[PDB]
Amino acid sequence: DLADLFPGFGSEWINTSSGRIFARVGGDGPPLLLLHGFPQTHVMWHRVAPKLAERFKVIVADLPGYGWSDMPESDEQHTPYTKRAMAKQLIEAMEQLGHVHFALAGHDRGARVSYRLALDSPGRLSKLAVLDILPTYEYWQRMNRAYALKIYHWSFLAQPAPLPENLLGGDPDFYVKAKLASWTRAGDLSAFDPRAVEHYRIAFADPMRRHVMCEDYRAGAYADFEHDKIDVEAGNKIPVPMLALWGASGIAQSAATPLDVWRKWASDVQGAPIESGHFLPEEAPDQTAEALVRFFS
Amino acid sequence: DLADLFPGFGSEWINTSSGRIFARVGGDGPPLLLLHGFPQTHVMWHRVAPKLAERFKVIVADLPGYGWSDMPESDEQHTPYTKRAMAKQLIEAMEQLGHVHFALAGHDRGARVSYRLALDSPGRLSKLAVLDILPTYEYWQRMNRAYALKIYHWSFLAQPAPLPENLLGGDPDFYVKAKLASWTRAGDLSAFDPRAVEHYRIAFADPMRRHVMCEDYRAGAYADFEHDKIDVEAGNKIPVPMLALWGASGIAQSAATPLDVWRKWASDVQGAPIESGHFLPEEAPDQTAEALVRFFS
Repeated sequence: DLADLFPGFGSEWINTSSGRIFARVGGDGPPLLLLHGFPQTHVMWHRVAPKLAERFKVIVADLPGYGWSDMPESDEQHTPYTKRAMAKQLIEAMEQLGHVHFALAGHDRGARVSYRLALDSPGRLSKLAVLDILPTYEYWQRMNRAYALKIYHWSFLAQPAPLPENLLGGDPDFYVKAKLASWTRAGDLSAFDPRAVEHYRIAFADPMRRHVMCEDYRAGAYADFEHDKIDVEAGNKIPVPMLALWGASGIAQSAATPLDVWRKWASDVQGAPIESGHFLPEEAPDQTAEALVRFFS
Repeated sequence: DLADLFPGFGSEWINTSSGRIFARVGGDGPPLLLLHGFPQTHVMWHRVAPKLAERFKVIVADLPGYGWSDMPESDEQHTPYTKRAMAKQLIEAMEQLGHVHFALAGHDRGARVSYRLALDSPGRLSKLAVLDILPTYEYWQRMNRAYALKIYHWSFLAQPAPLPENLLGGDPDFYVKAKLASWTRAGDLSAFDPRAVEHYRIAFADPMRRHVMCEDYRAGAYADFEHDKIDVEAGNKIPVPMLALWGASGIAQSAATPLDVWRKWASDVQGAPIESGHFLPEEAPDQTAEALVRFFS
């Protein structure tokens, strides 16, 4: 079966109006919500969450539609898998636990939920950390030949259904393992705990979960972009103190200098590179956990 | 099984130093070479070639690596599937037939071979017609969010092997049929002869054929782009009289105004939209054949 990678952490099924959020919960102290991205689940935090649980109440959540969270039915505008909708759902989930003001760190898609949360509902966040992303608007505005080859999956997974679903279903194991490996510094799976890979692979083997991931990327090409575009053309900046962390060999540093971009989006931003590919908490767990503890405390 | 869609045409296997080129040959008069694109074969010309064969010797050729033409071995730079190499191979094939000066019409990938032929060896062409393309450099230069989504397959099929090969293997029948239908005005397969669709489906069923198509798009992302860049920078223009046809709902018209672009690339170019999606000779065979006859006469 699937391994428990958070020894001592509790498990919670949090009801919301859009379905249940699964989370592991551990620690004590100020609340800290950790959000994963694609093609992973909450267990990507398993190397950094124990160190964070020494100082914080750490809630490690599967995104709406991911992992063991429920999958709301999507619609023609991919509404439940827009980051605006996901942020609202997670705000609800945290309200169910009594957390109306919390710290938040996200990676990949979860970092896109995080900064959208901070634009829409800044009063909910004490501090924000985003790992190896630039805003969705910035990726699309920088989509030239070199970047279109590098993050082809942004345009491939956003193709109308069922085109990417039908291609992904012939050999799902190949695709999830290809994405994990190709975005690491070494280019293989050595940075990952093999028990964590099994979580990712099992989640990706469900065709409904794969459809959700495509809906996430469809939202990323359309409504998420439009939502971002409104803010940046209006000069709306994130007022929450924030940390932008990126991998020297990761995705965000390709096609832009991350700190200069985030300073356009956030009034109070600090940044640091980490020698790592895209998967900061697994490739560089110690370095990531130390940056996060220092920033949040 | 596979129908003969060219009543009265002979079937020739033309030997070159890179492998055999398969061609249907009919008519008499000045030689006219017709080149197909992706994901099709020579049979895409089956509704227009008989009307052209009333006034020309019409040679309907499978591109190197496509259809029934031989598949040369590729290499690290995808050399045999660069449009420069494909043009040299087709010049060799025409020489085997005694044709050193000929008319040329190409569609999709075949139109890219054609305009590269016109730039490299303009002395070989009397007149050139390209159907529903802009130069490869122009597509990559106009790469933005909108175009990345519309021609996602330019970045997807160019990913390093075996990523697109594996995914296309997930459902090849769906993918070739999805590509045919989605680029038509109607949005389904009703514009195609079902017997022609069988030709495209059978060719796409061969994994080695699908690999060649990926090598073509890899060339399109790298060497083909660099070859085009040299010409723009040196200001090299096509000196051959050219006709540019495009679909009102086709690919070229979304990127930019196609005649305006081609005038930057050609000193003598006429142009016209056809009421059509991407597949002009099948969606609009009368308008396409009429425009080609008038131009080539």
